[PDB]
Amino acid sequence: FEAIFGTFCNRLEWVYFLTSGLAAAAHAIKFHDLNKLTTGKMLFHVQVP
Amino acid sequence: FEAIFGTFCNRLEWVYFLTSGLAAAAHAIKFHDLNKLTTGKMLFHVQVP
Repeated sequence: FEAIFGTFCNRLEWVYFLTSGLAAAAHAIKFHDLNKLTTGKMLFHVQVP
Repeated sequence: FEAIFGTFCNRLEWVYFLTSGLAAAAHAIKFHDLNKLTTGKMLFHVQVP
């Protein structure tokens, strides 16, 4: 037998979130149990000057 | 390689002029070149019982 060859291509432009400057806007947090949560909240207390 | 396929090409079957059973009728004589043998005649000596 004799094969009919093709050709793979593999190189890609790898990109990372922390390497990007878009991460400067974000405060990344890896919370493994995230699917369990429904809705977070953050109360803010402010007396008037 | 997407696929494979076979190929083949046989050698021709051997035959020899002497191996043949027709060669028993023959009395072949190897010779360098039919050049000096100009005469077409050939003598023979027949004994008689």
